[PDB]
Amino acid sequence: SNKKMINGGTVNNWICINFSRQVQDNLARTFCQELAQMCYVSGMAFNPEPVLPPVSARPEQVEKVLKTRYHDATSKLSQGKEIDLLIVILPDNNGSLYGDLKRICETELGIVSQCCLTKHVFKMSKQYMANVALKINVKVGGRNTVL
Ligand SMILES: O=c1ccn([C@@H]2O[C@H](COP(=O)(O)O)[C@@H](O)[C@H]2O)c(=O)[nH]1
Repeated sequence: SNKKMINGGTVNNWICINFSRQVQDNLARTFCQELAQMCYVSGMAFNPEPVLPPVSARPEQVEKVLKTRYHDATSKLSQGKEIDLLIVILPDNNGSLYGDLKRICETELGIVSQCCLTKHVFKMSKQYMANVALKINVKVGGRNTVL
């Protein structure tokens, strides 16, 4: 047995921010679509469309991009609803960007986030997608089997 979902969580509203200069908008979009579809067939409720299209940003503007995109996406939502998930595409070698992302998400925005490295975006393997679905599920309050 590989791990599976016991209870799938719910991602009704999500957005993607991209920090990789090797990744054009359409690829981030296609990536997120494949990931969304994996989470769904694995047992989640998962909106096949994001609240807003992916945006591309420089690592240097992590604070500004995250806060602004959070604000703009949340504002688009029916009053009282919140963003369930941020998918972030990172350069493979991103230095302090991961840790800065996570501090902002955890302690300022209080948003669930899932980072994905450029190398996996390019490969978009089903095994990778399945693993990341599992991580997401736990993060949004689902439950997975144990080995
Ligand atoms: O200091 C770190 C820690 C993790 N990663 C990457 O982020 C991913 C997972 O992100 P997340 O599940 O913590 O959101 C990985 O596949 C991992 O290699 C980094 O780029 N920097």
